Amino acid sequence: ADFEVHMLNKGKDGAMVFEPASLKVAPGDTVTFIPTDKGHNVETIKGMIPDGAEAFKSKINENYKVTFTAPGVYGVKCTPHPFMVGVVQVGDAPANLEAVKGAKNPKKAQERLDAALAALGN
Ligand SMILES: [Cl-]
Ligand SMILES: [Cu+2]
Repeated sequence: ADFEVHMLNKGKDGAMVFEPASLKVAPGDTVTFIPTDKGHNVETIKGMIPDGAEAFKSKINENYKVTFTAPGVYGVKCTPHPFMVGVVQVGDAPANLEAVKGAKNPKKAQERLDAALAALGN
């Protein structure tokens, strides 16, 4: 299955959001990150992807597709926008949950990450 996440200047959260900010997928599913507004990209957060996964970064304004196979959670962010974060989960029972939760990010970023994990049933 293929999923799309859009990058928007405004959400129910406030400024700068991935929509949806959380997605649970099966191994081998894909997500394409699609800027709706200009000035956004996507990249994995340092330390916040599973063993077996590779890091990634898109260019500003680029449509960017990623295939997720390694099981676990994947914290993603948008470079120019500090609060703009999201979580992709592959499978149930992710093993690197504490890598996202135990992080010490700006409050707003951390609450968005924590909310994403909780919405994923963790
Ligand atoms: Cl593009
Ligand atoms: Cu952004």
